[PDB]
Amino acid sequence: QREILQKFLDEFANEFLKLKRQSTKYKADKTYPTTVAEKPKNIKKNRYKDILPYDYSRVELSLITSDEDSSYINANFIKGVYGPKAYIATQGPLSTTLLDFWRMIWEYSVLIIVMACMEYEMGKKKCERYWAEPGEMQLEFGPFSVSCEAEKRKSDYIIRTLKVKFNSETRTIYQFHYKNWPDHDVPSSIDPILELIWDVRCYQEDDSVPICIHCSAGCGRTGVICAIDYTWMLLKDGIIPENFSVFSLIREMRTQRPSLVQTQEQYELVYNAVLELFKRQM
Ligand SMILES: O=C(CCCN1C[C@@H](c2coc3cc(O)c(C(=O)O)cc23)NN1)Nc1cccc2ccccc12
Repeated sequence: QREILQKFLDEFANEFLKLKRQSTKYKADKTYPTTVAEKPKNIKKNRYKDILPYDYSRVELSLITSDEDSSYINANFIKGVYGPKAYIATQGPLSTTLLDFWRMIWEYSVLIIVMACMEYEMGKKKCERYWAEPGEMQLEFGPFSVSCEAEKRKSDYIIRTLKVKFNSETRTIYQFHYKNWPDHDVPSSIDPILELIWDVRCYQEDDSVPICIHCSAGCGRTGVICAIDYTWMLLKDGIIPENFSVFSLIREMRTQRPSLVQTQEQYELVYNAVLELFKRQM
């Protein structure tokens, strides 16, 4: 009646293939419409054509800074342990969505940005810079002034303290840019990911505002950090559901954004990562 001996420690392609399914039946049934993302006037706001935000969950921008700003951005709200608007899963912005990117951050009061990519990965472009680098002059993205004061550089990730001056108003955002990525079957490379989630949660915990989290397409590594962050936030309150499961968690998280964890490797890391968390703590 109170697992304070969290016995969860106890093939993987099979649980996952079940997630592959579901999201197949979801479409054949026209369950989660992505119509707003298919509008002819947004075709250039999506980094991939087959990765569209669900309407029902899409983040809608109201903050208008021009006679052209629409209410659109590839972004979805992921609920936390207590409710919705806990997480904001998004794609790396494009040259044409930076301003959209910053409006969102601003309109929702986001204080923490976790980017799980590298400008370039494997000789390829994955993200358009939206952040400011120290030493540089300010970088204007429409009416938003992005600056950088300092940045802690750890072994696997960087902490960028950014100063965003919209009008004459100034907010301080914290960018956690995660370069290297620790794959699955390397039970030791996971540690740093927890390093991050703990570090992140050291800046923002019991705060109304969401944590903007994005990788490139906003669904691969982005889901992992959320799923993991979510199980550990549960673990942090022992509120872990009795029948809790890494599968169950990804399932519904996969209800907010299409393919929130797109590879088995990612599915397994999410798993060995929850395991370590429980093994630990105690
Ligand atoms: O094999 C795959 C996935 C292949 C690739 N993906 C990844 C992607 C891809 C390749 O390298 C990447 C590097 C990145 O940094 C990101 C990214 O950040 O957004 C995405 C990719 N393009 N396709 N998976 C499957 C997923 C779900 C269901 C299936 C059912 C049958 C067979 C395969 C399935």
